Amino acid sequence: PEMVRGQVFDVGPRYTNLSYIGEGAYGMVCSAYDNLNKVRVAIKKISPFEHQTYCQRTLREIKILLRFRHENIIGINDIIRAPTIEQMKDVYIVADLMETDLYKLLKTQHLSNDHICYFLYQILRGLKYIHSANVLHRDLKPSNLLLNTTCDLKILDFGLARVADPLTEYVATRWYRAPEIMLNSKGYTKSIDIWSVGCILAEMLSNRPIFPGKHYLDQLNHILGILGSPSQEDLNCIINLKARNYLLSLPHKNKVPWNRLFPNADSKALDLLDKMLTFNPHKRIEVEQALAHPYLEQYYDPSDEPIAEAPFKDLPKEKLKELIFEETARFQPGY
Ligand SMILES: Cc1ccc(NC(=O)c2cccc(C(F)(F)F)c2)cc1-c1ccc2nc(NC3CC3)ncc2c1
Repeated sequence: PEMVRGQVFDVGPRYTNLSYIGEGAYGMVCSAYDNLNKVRVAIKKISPFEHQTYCQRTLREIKILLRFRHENIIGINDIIRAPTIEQMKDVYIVADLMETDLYKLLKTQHLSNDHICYFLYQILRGLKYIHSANVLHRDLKPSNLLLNTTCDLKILDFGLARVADPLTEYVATRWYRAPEIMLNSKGYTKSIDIWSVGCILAEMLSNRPIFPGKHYLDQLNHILGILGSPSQEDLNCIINLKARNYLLSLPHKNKVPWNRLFPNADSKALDLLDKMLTFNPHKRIEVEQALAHPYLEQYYDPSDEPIAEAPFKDLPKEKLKELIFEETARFQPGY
């Protein structure tokens, strides 16, 4: 009965008063009220079952969210789906509503060094847990960082974005992607997530994304314009030879030091930024090393930076539906 921008949300009576937040390739997110627990929530409706890849992404989302519990990662409240597998065509994942996000905050505010520092700390604390579980986030960016009024930050994965027709918040954007993704089909690592954080830190230090551009080649040109042309050593770390020939073909660009781009930035912040935005993924700083960096010394406390107790280590969509039915069973009434 409640319908929001053409999507029915079969979610009452417990949850009511829906309001649109955004949509993606196969689902939609609204705010809503929880009457059982008397709290504002967010609810992600997804309809993945006709397509194999959406089913894979959905199973992965569910398994991760069941296992994960961390103060800097969005947490699951409930999963609503039909009592019968044949009847189940939509799944709704419920989590607590956060007031705002970094993407919105960056539009209205130049952030102080103190705020940058605390936000970066929480990003890294949350990411330490994700990475300790041997999970890759793969799409860190400001729209995927929730905030509230007291500067608490929570990592999100909003999910696969809507077709972009060749400016708004939930589009797929490439600005935070590591160069090895641009340059290679997947041999991807934790390191890509650290590059993304580097890009987010650079953006906090300024008023704009550091590596924009319409195509990969425009971005790579911006990247090379700041980092300088790759050393021979860096060229050798590029595994796809077609891509390595191409960088090899470009004019030499000199390195622009970070303190020339951000003349007013904290020098410790810039030292950490440099270590995150390193072209060679093997030399890129790892999440635990980043937490221990002098920039974060006000907050660093490994005894209070949890690791996951339960690390992770082909299928037809119909089979993936079964698996999804099983994983959601715990939230059914009769359990
Ligand atoms: C409702 C909901 C359900 C599921 C998810 N899923 C995840 O965040 C997710 C999925 C896969 C992996 C991971 C992660 F990060 F690796 F742990 C997270 C997010 C949400 C979600 C989406 C948007 C939200 N927006 C807000 N606030 C609006 C920005 C103002 N608050 C809570 C939200 C919560």
